[PDB]
Formats: sequence, structure tokens, C-alpha cells
Amino acid sequence: SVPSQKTYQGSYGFRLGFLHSGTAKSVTCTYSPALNKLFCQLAKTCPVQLWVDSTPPPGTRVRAMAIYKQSQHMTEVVRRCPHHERCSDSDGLAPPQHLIRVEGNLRAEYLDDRNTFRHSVVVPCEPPEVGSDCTTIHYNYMCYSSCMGGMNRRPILTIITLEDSSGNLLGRDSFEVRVCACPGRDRRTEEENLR
Ligand SMILES: CCc1cccc2c(C3CCNCC3)c[nH]c12
Ligand SMILES: [Zn+2]
Repeated sequence: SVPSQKTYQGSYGFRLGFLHSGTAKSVTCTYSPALNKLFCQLAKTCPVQLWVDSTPPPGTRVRAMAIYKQSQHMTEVVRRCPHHERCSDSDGLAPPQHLIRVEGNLRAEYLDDRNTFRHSVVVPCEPPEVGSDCTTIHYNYMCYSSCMGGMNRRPILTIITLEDSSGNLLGRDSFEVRVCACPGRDRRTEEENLR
């Protein structure tokens, strides 16, 4: 009834990477290693790097899923709020209820789990472009952390899993997410609070 969040590199040495975008007021997406937390604006591009030590097999996929970070909310499905699920902003592929979208990948598949009712989005794992050392997936988060009737100011985690063609686990990584109007300011504030 709750997805595992345990970091697991597995046989291929799977882990995530993030750009260094800084904390200027104008920044739209920024990652805090000290907090393991991504701060981003609504529906803006969030580049996430996929690193392995060796190439996994053809048919390997990469899934993203959100869960609530607090234990007392973790069995609740993370979904878009009653406003945003009705604002008709679909890309023609993502169901309007899904918080997490993949941008610019026509092979993205969106799952509503028949047993758990959780949402996820999965894409084929592709090797890096010639000249690149990793593959980047572009995610969008489609509600604010503060949306009433949705996340309702509750923190979430994104869990990224590397899966074989059957959906079996090959690797797992995760990060906290705050979707907010001013990611740069909020990252600076939370990093200072931590210090
Ligand atoms: C997970 C995405 C992905 C698929 C296949 C290969 C890679 C690499 C490296 C692995 C070591 N040799 C160069 C590509 C980073 N990321 C990958
Ligand atoms: Zn919302």
C-alpha cells in the first residue's frame, strides 16, 4: 500500500543527477543536494539526469511516481487538485489527474494502477546522445504543493525506478519536491533553515 523509497543502485549503478541552476529569483527549477529536494515552478521543465555505470538491456524503462513524504499521509494517492484536474491543459497523452508528466516524449505511458490506484509515468530507457555521458528526462509537475484539495501543503517525494521489461526492479532513487512560485527563494530559505 506504500511504494518503497529505498535507494538502490542495482547491477547497473543507477542514480540520478541534477543541473546546477542556482537560486536567483528568476530560476524556474533548482535542486538542493543538502536537502535532496527539487524546487520548481508549476508546469515548468525539470531536467533529471539518468546515470548508470553500464548499459542496461533493451526494454529497460524508467518510471516516476509521487508519494507523500510524511508517514501519516503516505497511503494517500498523490493527484492533482480539484481545480487543476479540470483545467483542460492536457498534452493529449497525460490523464488530467496525473501530477507528473514527461515532456517531449511520445513513447511516454501513463499508468493508473488497478490495485493501488497510484499514478505513474514511464518511458523507455534510452542511451545518451553521441557526445553525452548521461540521458536526461524532462518532467513537469502540474500542481503547486499548496493546492487545496490536492497536495495541500504536504511535502512529496518523487521515486524514480529503473525497471526491466516486466516491471521488475533494477534500480531506485528519489528526491523531495516542492512546487512553488519562487523556487530560488524557497531553496535559499530552506537551506538556511537547515544550517
Ligand atoms: C540510464 C540511461 C543510460 C542508458 C545507457 C547508458 C548510460 C550511461 C553511460 C553508461 C556508461 N557508458 C556510457 C553511457 C549513462 N546513462 C545511461
Ligand atoms: Zn492544483
